[PDB]
Amino acid sequence: QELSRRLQRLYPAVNQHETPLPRSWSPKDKYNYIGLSQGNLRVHYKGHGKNHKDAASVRATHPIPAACGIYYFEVKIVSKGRDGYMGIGLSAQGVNMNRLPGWDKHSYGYHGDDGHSFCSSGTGQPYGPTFTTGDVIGCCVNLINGTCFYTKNGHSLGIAFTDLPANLYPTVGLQTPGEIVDANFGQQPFLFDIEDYMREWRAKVQ
Repeated sequence: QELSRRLQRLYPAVNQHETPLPRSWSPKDKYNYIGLSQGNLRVHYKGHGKNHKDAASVRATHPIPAACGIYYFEVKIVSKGRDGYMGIGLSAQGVNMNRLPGWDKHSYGYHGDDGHSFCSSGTGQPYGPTFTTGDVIGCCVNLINGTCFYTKNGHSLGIAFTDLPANLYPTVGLQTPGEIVDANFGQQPFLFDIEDYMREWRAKVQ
């Protein structure tokens, strides 16, 4: 399997038997307005999406193991759908899936339509560019420091969150009809050179 070899390469300190890595979205752990396809890697919004009370998220199958040191995943925007109310980020296991990532306690999100970050809060802060159909958004979590930065189309955007709690799950949320996103948990090469980033972080850490 190219997948297991890739993941062993990226995260050699991880005991995938004690703490398996997220490899796809959970077929269970999602709100009913979310549909899945393509081996649980594609996420479709299928609610009415009238307003933010129709937001809907999905969590990956497992939380990010601490021993990753630095973890990384990428999401491609297949379609913005109607409004592109799409959130990408991290959620703890108890987080309500009837919300976009970042709105609730222990939830962290970067949203496409405003480019704002949401740090366990219903109110966004200016963070990055907007994103839409065709864009690739990555999420890089530093488990050692408890920090997270995002990437857009291969380019890093700076730390969005600090003081992150342990055991967070990769999460995406959608809101409007037509919204579709694809996830890469390591199945294929990332746009962002994450291995080189890990070398640079070790090189520059103070």
